[PDB]
Amino acid sequence: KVFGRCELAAAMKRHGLDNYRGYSLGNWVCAAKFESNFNTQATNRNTDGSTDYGILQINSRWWCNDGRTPGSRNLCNIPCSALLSSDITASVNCAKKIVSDGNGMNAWVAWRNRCKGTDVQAWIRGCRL
Ligand SMILES: [Cl-]
Ligand SMILES: [Cl-]
Ligand SMILES: [Cl-]
Ligand SMILES: [Cl-]
Ligand SMILES: [Cl-]
Ligand SMILES: [Cl-]
Ligand SMILES: [Cl-]
Ligand code: NA
Repeated sequence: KVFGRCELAAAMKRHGLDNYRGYSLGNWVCAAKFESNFNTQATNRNTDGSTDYGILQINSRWWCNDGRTPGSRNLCNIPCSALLSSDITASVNCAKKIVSDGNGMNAWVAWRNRCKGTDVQAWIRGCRL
């Protein structure tokens, strides 16, 4: 599924991400924009052989099982395929674990490089929320 901007803002808010760990909804929308372009089926293979999955490009090294990332963990206790669903519940629940891990949203390199410190409220401007 390719979400619209305001459509994803609303889904993220419905699933409790707005101000989760102190990060406003615009931070989450921005991260999703640059990680996936709002596409649930986004995948990206890393040089280390791990894969990133879904709207927030969650990595198989720690967070999900894909059976092809040697030495990895599955801390969200999900198949990485669950992160590609039209239903963002698994992505959101797993994102709450990641952002709790100690480094906040710096876990998402694209958030650090493209969202952090910017006017992220622009990402939810105009949306009925
Ligand atoms: Cl957009
Ligand atoms: Cl915001
Ligand atoms: Cl594996
Ligand atoms: Cl594990
Ligand atoms: Cl699995
Ligand atoms: Cl959803
Ligand atoms: Cl933080
Ligand atoms: Na894994």
